[PDB]
Amino acid sequence: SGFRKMAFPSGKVEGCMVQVTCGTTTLNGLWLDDVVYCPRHVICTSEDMLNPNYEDLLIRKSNHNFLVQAGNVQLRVIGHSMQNCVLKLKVDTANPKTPKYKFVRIQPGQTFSVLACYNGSPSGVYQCAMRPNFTIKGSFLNGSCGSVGFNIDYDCVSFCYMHHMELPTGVHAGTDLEGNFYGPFVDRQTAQAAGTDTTITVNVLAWLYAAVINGDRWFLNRFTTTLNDFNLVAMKYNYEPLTQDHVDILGPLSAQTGIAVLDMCASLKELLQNGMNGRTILGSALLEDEFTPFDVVRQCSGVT
Amino acid sequence: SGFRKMAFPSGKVEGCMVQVTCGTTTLNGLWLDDVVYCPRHVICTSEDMLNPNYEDLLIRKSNHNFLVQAGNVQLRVIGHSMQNCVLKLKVDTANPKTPKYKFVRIQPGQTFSVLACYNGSPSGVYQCAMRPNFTIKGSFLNGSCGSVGFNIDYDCVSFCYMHHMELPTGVHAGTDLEGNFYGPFVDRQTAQAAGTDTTITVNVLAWLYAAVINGDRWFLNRFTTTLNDFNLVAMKYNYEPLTQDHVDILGPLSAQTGIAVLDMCASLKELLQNGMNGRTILGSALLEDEFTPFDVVRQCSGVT
Ligand SMILES: O=C(Nc1cccnc1)N(CCN1CCOCC1)c1cccc(Cl)c1
Ligand SMILES: O=C(Nc1cccnc1)N(CCN1CCOCC1)c1cccc(Cl)c1
Repeated sequence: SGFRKMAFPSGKVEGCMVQVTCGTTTLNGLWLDDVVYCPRHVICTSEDMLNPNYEDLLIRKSNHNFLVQAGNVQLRVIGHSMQNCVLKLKVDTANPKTPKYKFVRIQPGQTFSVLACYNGSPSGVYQCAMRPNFTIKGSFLNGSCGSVGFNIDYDCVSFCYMHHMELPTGVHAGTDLEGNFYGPFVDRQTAQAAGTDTTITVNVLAWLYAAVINGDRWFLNRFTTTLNDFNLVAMKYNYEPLTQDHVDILGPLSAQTGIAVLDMCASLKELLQNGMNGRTILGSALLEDEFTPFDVVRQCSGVT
Repeated sequence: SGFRKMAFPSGKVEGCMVQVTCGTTTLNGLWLDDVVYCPRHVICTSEDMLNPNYEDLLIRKSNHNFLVQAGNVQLRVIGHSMQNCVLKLKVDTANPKTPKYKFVRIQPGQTFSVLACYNGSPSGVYQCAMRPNFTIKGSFLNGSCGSVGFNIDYDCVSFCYMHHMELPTGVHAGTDLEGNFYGPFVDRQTAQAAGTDTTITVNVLAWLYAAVINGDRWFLNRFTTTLNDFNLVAMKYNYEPLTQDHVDILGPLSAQTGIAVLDMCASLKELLQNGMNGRTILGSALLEDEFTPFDVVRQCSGVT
């Protein structure tokens, strides 16, 4: 019992973190096999960020200009290339701690753990979600760029995020491990405003199922609704529309609890319309949307 | 920017987790040097939990009855002893992944990370606080016993908690690594009700300072208060009394923000008396108390 915002164990990713320095700029890199992945803005100074021509800036850099340090030992850079917004630094030594891994591009609404790092050293681990506006609400300071987001399936780490930027509104933007930004963001110090941060409806429902499994049941009501009726309410409250694909993914949670998905939608509809009335659900006074249906089943069943 | 419930990187602790089985009972153990630490109730069956005489149950156990497996390899048990509510299993091999470590007994209000495990395998990591009633609000299922709580200071892991029990109310109880329970709990399947779960005032203030550092400032008011006046309000709302020791510990946060501790107390007093009025602070609709002043400085400065 109990339900917590749980991150994956970070050990497998900690063994991959390195420090990358180019000139006066230092950030984090991810060392997998004989390649170190890092944000391409490591080649810039704060002044270059205004309107950088990365191809032109990169022409002035050689392998020996990229200083890669794993722990306290220096890695030898034997090649460098730019792929989208990341640099790939080929080193002469395969990371002996390279776990089984994949690079995945996640969809909005999906969750992942972040290992925040500074100077190639881990500071902490927390759970995030890719927002519907393609930002993440993280905890990152200057020097945290290159910190990664990931999921783990038994022994395989699926890397999904690399931190690049903080928007003037305090939310974060980054790329997948192929260097493509999530959303419309560009690696430039320019006016980039995020779109509507809508609530991830399917995740809120999964969290309401987690609440019922853990004894928090006050919000269950005598009502039901339809997808179309529920969606009229969801639009009004800036919630993502619920689809039959979302209902299907909630199937195992519905089966475990005996609460039909549309009945849970009617509970959610009343919570949106009436509020919490000073009450809490799983220690929260707001509807939590950064737990996927898979996260709920995983935590509630004890998957290792 | 951004402020998250952040756990320590768990790698150093993941290298210590082992599976301990005695008869039909399997739980987690912590392997440090040549000793495996685990809850003494590994020697019981669910039926024995009603009123166990651990010294008597232990007489029927020999070294070969404790099955210790680290990953997929078996450890040889060459000694066993009981210290309070934990068993210490001496093995013939020192854990090669033993980090620098200490065993500490924490005070209520202090926070720590938990590496939830099942069958000696890590499932996830989350941040907890030792509540003022000596329970923790964790996320633990059957099989999670022996999972540990810890803090890290650069390269030294300070272990502070070992999970033993879930109370009928869904909150958790456990011991320090010397096997002494936090609070009045006993390792028995008996009526054990937790006391008042009061709010950790000094932590709420530290979190309000984190909110100001991150731009959430709507709650700052034109008022001040005194320790005695603030404490009259804190008693009414089941908050822990604030002492001059708490004010002193908030000194660095007060200096960084220029907001006097007693002025922040007056903001907190108005928040307690008036509520949030449907507003949020650092993405929360309630006053968060599981961040210490040290956690705030650490996260806000990027300590690795
Ligand atoms: O957002 C950033 N950093 C940051 C700070 C807080 C939290 N998360 C990230 N930067 C700063 C990068 N510069 C490069 C030159 O040396 C100095 C650092 C940034 C600014 C604009 C576009 C991009 Cl892609 C990145
Ligand atoms: O609380 C417990 N487990 C648990 C479950 C969910 C979350 N956290 C912990 N147990 C069960 C232990 N028994 C021992 C025999 O084999 C079967 C398991 C327990 C019950 C009473 C006193 C103590 Cl110390 C422990």
